[PDB]
Amino acid sequence: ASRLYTLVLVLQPQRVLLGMKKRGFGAGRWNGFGGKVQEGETIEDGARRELQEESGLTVDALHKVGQIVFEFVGEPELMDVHVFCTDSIQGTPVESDEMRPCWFQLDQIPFKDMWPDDSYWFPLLLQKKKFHGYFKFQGQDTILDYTLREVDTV
Ligand SMILES: CNc1cc(N2CCOCC2)nc(N)n1
Repeated sequence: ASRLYTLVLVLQPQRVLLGMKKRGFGAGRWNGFGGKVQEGETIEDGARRELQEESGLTVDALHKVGQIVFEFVGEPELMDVHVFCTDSIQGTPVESDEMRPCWFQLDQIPFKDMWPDDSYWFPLLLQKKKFHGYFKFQGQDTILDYTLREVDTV
């Protein structure tokens, strides 16, 4: 049993866009933009929708860069997160009720205030490598097990 999620990182040559989640799941942490995939939309449609809802941004093209599966102890559904990246965006990021966006220089990524798994796979993202990851969480702070490998096809 799994549920589809999206995560979108706007990565430009010297900077990456992150949003500070202000309520709900993962509140109080920086992350890319995204969320649940709905019935009746493709995964990529969902990524675009969440990007627009959370930042006002639209994009020309989204590129598949990763897939990460999360298990939370005691929770029946696995989280199947499809991770996308893009360089060219359309518009200027604006704050939503969900997210407060900011640009970060690539050597100033706030890992201590991000999901812990990001510390493991974000470098691969910045190095433009495609990846498959798995992280087992107890609660929201503790990684119990994980696997991470580069792949050819996401
Ligand atoms: C559990 N560690 C997570 C979860 C997550 N999510 C973003 C998309 O919605 C599903 C949860 N994003 C990151 N970077 N790490």
